[PDB]
This record gives sequence, structure tokens and C-alpha cells, in this order.
Amino acid sequence: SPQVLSAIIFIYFAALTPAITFGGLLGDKTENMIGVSELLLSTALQGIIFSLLGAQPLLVLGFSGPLLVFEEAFYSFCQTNNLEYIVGRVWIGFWLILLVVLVVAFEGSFLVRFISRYTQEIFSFLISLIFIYETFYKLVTIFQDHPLQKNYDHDVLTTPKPQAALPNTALLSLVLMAGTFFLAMMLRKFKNSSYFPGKLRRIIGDFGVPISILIMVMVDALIQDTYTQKLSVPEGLSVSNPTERDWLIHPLGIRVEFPIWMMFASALPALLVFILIFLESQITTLIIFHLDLLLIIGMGGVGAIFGMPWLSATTVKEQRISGLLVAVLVGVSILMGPVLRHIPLAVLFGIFLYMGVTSLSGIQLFDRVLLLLKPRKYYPEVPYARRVKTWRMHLFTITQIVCLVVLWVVRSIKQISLALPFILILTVPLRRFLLPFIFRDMELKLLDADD
Amino acid sequence: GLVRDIRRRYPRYLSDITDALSPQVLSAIIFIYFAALTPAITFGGLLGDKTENMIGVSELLLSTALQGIIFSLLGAQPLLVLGFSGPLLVFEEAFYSFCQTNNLEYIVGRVWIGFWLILLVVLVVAFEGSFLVRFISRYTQEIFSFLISLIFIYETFYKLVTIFQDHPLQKNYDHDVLTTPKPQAALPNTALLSLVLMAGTFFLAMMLRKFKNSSYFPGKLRRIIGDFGVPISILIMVMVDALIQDTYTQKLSVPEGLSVSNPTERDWLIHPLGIRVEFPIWMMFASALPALLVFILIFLESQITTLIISKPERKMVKGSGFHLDLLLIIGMGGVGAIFGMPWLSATTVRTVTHANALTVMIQGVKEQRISGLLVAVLVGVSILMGPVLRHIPLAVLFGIFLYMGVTSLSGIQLFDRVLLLLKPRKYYPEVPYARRVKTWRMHLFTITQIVCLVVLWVVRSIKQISLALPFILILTVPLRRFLLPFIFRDMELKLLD
Repeated sequence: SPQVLSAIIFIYFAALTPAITFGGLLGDKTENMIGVSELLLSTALQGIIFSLLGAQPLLVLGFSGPLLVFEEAFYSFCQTNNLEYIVGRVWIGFWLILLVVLVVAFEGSFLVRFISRYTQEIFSFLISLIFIYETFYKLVTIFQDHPLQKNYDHDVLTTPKPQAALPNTALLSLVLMAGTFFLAMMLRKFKNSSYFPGKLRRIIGDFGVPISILIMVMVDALIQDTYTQKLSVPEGLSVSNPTERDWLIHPLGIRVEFPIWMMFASALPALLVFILIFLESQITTLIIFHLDLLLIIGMGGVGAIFGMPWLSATTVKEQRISGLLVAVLVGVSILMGPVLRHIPLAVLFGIFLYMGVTSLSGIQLFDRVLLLLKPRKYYPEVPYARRVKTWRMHLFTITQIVCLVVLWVVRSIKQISLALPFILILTVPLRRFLLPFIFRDMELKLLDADD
Repeated sequence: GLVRDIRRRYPRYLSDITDALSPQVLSAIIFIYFAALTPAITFGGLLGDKTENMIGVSELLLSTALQGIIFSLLGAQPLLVLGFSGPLLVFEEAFYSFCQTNNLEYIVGRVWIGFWLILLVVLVVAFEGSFLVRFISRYTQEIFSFLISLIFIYETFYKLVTIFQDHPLQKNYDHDVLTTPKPQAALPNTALLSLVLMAGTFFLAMMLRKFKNSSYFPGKLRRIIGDFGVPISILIMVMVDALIQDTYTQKLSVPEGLSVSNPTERDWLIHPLGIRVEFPIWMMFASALPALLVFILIFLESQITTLIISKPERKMVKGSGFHLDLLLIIGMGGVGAIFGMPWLSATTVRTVTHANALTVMIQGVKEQRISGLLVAVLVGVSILMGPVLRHIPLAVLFGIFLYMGVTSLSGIQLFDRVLLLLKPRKYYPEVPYARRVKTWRMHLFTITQIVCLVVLWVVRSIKQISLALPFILILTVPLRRFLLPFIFRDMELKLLD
């Protein structure tokens, strides 16, 4: 039916873009062991298995930025001491498996009733903050990679990697930073701005991100006489750097034997993986049980058998086939490697920055953050601050920003890391106990009263 | 009938001095100075190239400084700013080409043209020069304003094309080029930094414009930040290229000549009968025709410029005169031509934005005489700021060029009507009668505007002398205004202007 045909391409584009940009980040955060092809492969098998067995097959199991934070944090930690990044994460998946059985006998969803607006918005806010900083962190590296000078080198070989600083890349990327980004919100504004006959506007407005990936690549295609850092994608049914990773991975390691004391020391990073997906799992279910949640946990460790990163829940009879059609097209997407390798890495980051910006506008916590600099004579009439004195909201925001500041510090230090969720989960009792000690319940029922 | 303008503005002349004490006036000086100096630097260098240094940048600069100062004192509309324009260069290009072909001294023939211009303006002023000005309608003004804005943006954007062609991207080693005269060959890492510079200024200027219009930050200091926005945006990014010293970027250059640049060609006393050619008598009598063509260009541009500025939609209704300023632009222009300076005109880009500076949201607009005086004073002093100004790149002042075009575009009803063409029929203007009874005819009415623009879009891009466009403005729109009733009725037409 035409309704299905229009819908399937729409959702396929919705799942197509995040996988590409997420892998490029991992392709950069990891040396080359984790890239795009495997992630494009994982979501293909992920779609079919959840569609067959799932309480809500219309849901989508995508990837999340918060998930990506853990792997890079582990990757930095795995670089602090001599360890195998892929092999170590494989052992983590084994630990997750035994956690599933512990929840199989008795559910552990009691923490769902203990989630709060003060908790879920304070978590998403810093995620967007990490997104913009990482993009800004690259241009600093790019500047150091290609310091500005006068053409002085001749014919530097760059097929594996640019071996020397060369012109016309440090500032071409900067244009690629803005050109992709500047075209983004205007399409977003176009969708939110009268133009083409009603539906005639939103048809392309809903595909603004999918359509704003070709304009600069065509410009990139139009510019072949200048090098751009592009995707390092292997051929079909191949692992990026097969000399470094394979489809089958030996748990004791491929090149170096894994340390003996690390098989049973992987429990700690394993529970954190469960925590981060668990909190995100309920957010996507708020649009409207245990079996659906627990299955996601089990299939998460399934990927670690082949050394594969896990996925996460995302937004939204023929419900079964809807997940089937999207999954198979994702699998076929690996077959156009040569044509998708022409897209440079710079295009991804502008989109990646735009990802956090869109999520930033959807957070009500930021809405009162800007009110701090707003004078107290033009505040919007929202029925949560009209009955409360002005200085009270600012005190509450102070309690919020300090949580962001300490979270900012913990991730920044390379020595003490991988504890970011650990310091985050303990904020809930502070909301449950410390916050009522300072603010009235009637006052509290307007600040973090989630709908 | 000119005494009417004299009697009108003179009482407020002594009051406009007090009106210039606002900090906004100080900012407004900063805006226009660079906004008016840079085209002169651009045109003067190009004009000096065309004239083979018989009229250099300084001669334009001296004309810019002196004419602006005196007009700011005695002009009935001090908010007007006078300078050179692109269409004028078209006449300049043809004149020496014709003169050199006929072995005529370009400067001597230029002086005789100025003699005619002073004669012509005297006759026109006495016999009600502004009588035909009252027949100029909004249908005319919107066309003229829109096309210049489109041309200005295109010409500015054309400069972007030149930079890419001048410095094509490549992977070939390039050695030093000195650039003493100018960079003789392409160098890498230099074209795109102009783009981010011009865009960054544009991005900063528009957001602070919203910021000034937004409720962020309380009261007066917020207004001052919005008032001083572009120079703040300029200076912060003037700091940006100062920080990066690893790559050459194209910057403004100042003629070292302080007393007078290109003085060897200039005579201390120019002789109307000839200097080294013995100007023939049958050229000084035929020089009326090129002067007449010059008169049409300067007259039309100046009159509509004042009309657009003095339109009732703006609060600028008090202290306006058309006869008085008419002789000032032309008589002094004739004086400059006799005294070896190029005649100037009033470009809508600089004049409208000047008033835009002294505009408050919509609240009253500020009227000053010193602001126009000081900017012209600084034009002559620009030789002193040469060094400091040597750090100013073209890219930063290229970005604002877009900004003035967009801001000048906001007040155009035609552009608003042009916008309505893409806008759906669900959204209505403040005049529903125009839209309701002409749901389809608005598009047809705009097409008539578009057709005039398209025709005028071609005339100035022809392979030959394009100086017929001022006539084209007279040919189409006034004739259109009388042929318009053949299509629609009086109540139908009147509501659109």
C-alpha cells in the first residue's frame, strides 16, 4: 500500500542517518577497530530479532550518544593501562548475561517509580553539552594537524593518513562545519514556517536532515582536486582492519594475552552498561513490560560475543513487518561502500552538533536557565513560576548547575573516569531526601513535576 | 520656490546640533564612515586604473570629504550622504575612451561638462525643479530600491567569485609573490577565511539585531549594545585576523599622499581653454550632451533617494527639502569637476542605511547635522588612520555589505509582496482589501513589478554603454502608471501604493 511505501522510506531515513554519524565518531574515537560498517550491520540483525519478539514492535532500537560516551570513556581507560579494547569489552558482555538471569527470577523495575524530571532532564542536558564540545575539540586537533603556514611541502603521500601538514584542509573543514550546520536549522525552520501548500512543506521538512547530506557532498564531489578526510569503510562482509579484528574473536585475545586479573574485574563496567540503558529505556515508553526490557539487555551482550557495541531504544498487524522492512534495508546498505566513502568526515560533525542543538531546545530545564539573564519584567506566563517567588527558581537552578559542573569535572579527568553514571545515580536520593529538606512539597510540585 | 526649503529647514538647523548628543549618533558615525569609505576605496582604485592615474583615489577622497562636509552644513536633508556610484563609473569609462580616441584631454572636457552642469541646475531650480518630483509614486520607488539591493548583493557576491578565481583551490606548491603591488599569484588557505569572516560579521550582526529586539538583558545598556553592534562585531573580528599572523589576507590600503595624491598630473591652476591640447571650441559646445546625460543620472538618483527617506511611513517628515539639496549636489559637483574632483551622487545603500542608524523601534528617527559632518571630516583624515586602517580586511567589510542589503530590503513592500507570492493564501496582510479582491491579481500585479525589474536587470549588464537605464526608469514606470488603469480600476490601484 502507498501508505506503507511512504512510511517505510521515512523511518528508514530516520534510522539511516544516526548510524552513519555515530560510526564516524567511533571511527575517530577508536583508531579503526570500531567504525560504521559493523554498526550498520548490527542494526540490521537488531531490527529483525526485536520485531519477531517484542511487546511494541513499532519501536525502534537505535543508538544513543550517552551510550557512545561509555565506550570512549572505556577506550580512554583502556589506554591508561595495557589492555585490549575489543577483548575487554567482550568479557563485559559475558558479565551482562548473568545479570539477566538475576532479573529473570525477580523484576528490578522498582527504580522506574523513582525516576524524576530533576533526574532525566539533568542527564540529557549534559549530553548535548558533550556533543558541542567534541565537535569543538576536533578543530583544535585539526589546527594542530594542519597548522597554518605557506605552501612549503611537495607531493605528500596521504593514502593511509596525511603524513604532513598540508594546505586547504584546516579551513575547508571549517566551512563544512557551518555549511552543513547552517543548512540544518533553516530546513528545521522551514518545517516550522508556512511555505509549500500545507503537506507540500512538511514532506521535505520532515526529510531536512536526510536531504541536507548531499548538497555539500556534491560540492565535495565537485572538489576532487582537494583532499578531505573521508570514511574508512572496508568492502562488503569484511571487518575494518581485518588484521586487527575478525568476525570471530578469541576471548583470550588475538595479539596479546588478556590479563588474568581482568576476567573477573569486568563486573563493575558491566553493571554501568545496564544502568545507562535501563534509564533510557523508560523515556521512550512515555509516549503512551519486563520481558521487553530484559530482552534488550540480553541481546546487548549478544553483540559482545563478536565484539560488537550495543544499541538503545529510540522513538517509534503490520507492526511486525514494519521492523522487518527497515532491518533488511539496513543490511543491504553495507553494499554501497565505494560510493559512501566519498563523503568526508567533516560532514558528519556538523550534523552531530546539530543533533545536540535540536535536543537542547526540547529541554524545559534550559528554558528557565535563559530566564536567569532575562530581566524580571518579561518572563513568560507558565503555570509553574507564577505562584512562586522569583528568587526561588534561581536557587533551584543553582542546585541544577552545580550537578552539571561536577559531572563536567569527572568526565574531564582521564585518571578517574568511567564513574560518570555512578555519580549520577546517587543524585536521585538527593532529590528524594535533600531537596524536600529545603523546598516545600507544594513548591516542588511545579519544578520537577513530570507529565 | 527654493526659498520654501530654506525657510523650512533653517529653524531646525540650530536645533539639530543639540539633537546630536545621543550616544547613538556616535555609533552612527562609525557605521557610515566605513560604509562610505570602502566603496570609494574600491571605486577610486578601479577609477584610477581606468583613468590611468589622472584622477586617483585621493581626488575621489577629496571630493568625498569636502562635498560631504559642506552639504552636511547647508543641506536641507543632512541625513543624505553623497559619494560616487557604479553607474557614474560607466560614464567615466566611456568619456576618456571617447576623449582619447578623439585626442581630447579628459580633465579639460570634464571641466567643461561641469560648466554645463552648473548652468543646467540653475535653470531647473528656478523653474520648479521638484514639480515633476511630486509625480513620482511608490510604484517607482520600490522598483529602484529593490534593484539596487539585488545589484549590491550580487556585486558584493561577485567579489566572492573574484577571490575564488584569483586564488583557485589546488594541491600545487606555491612560492612567495611579494604582493608589494598586489599578490601576483594564487596562495592557499586564504580564500575561505574571507568567507568565514564575512559570514561571521553577518551572523553576529543579525543576532544582535534580534538581541536588541529581544527581551534579553535589561533596559538602556541592552539598547546601547544593539546600537553599537556592527562596529563591535567588526572590531572583535578585526581582532580575529590580528591574532592569526601565519597567512596573508587582503586588507585595506591607504594612499600615502596626505597633501594630495597623484599631484603630478594635477595642475595648480587648471585652464579651461586647454593645458597641452588647446581644447577646440567645437568640443566645449558639444560637452552639453554628456553633461545632460550626467544630469539625468544624478538628478533621478538624488530625488528618489530623498523621496524614499522622506516617505510618510517614516517619522522623518520634519525638515525636508528637495530644491535646496538639488543645487548642492550638482553645483558643488560642477565645482569639483572644474577643480579636478569627480562629481558625486546619493546612493540608496549608504543614504537609507544612514537613516536606519538613527532609527528606533517603530519609534521616531533621529535627525543630526554633525554626524554627516564628522564622517566627511574623517574621510579627509583617513590618510592619518592609514596604519591602523591597514589592518582592516575586505572580508569583514564584505559581510556587512550583505547586512545593509538585507536590512534595506525589510522596508520594501514589494519585497513583502514578493514574499507573499510564496506565502500560502491562509495568511493575510494588514490590508485585506488588496489581497481579498485580488487573490490572483496580486501575483499578476507583482509580475508587472517583476517584468520591469527583469527588463532593468538586463539593461545594466549589456555588452555596451548601459547609461540608458535612467531613461528606462522614466520610460516604463511613468508610462506604466497611465497604462495601469487600462487593466484595473482606481480603487483597485490606489490601495497598493
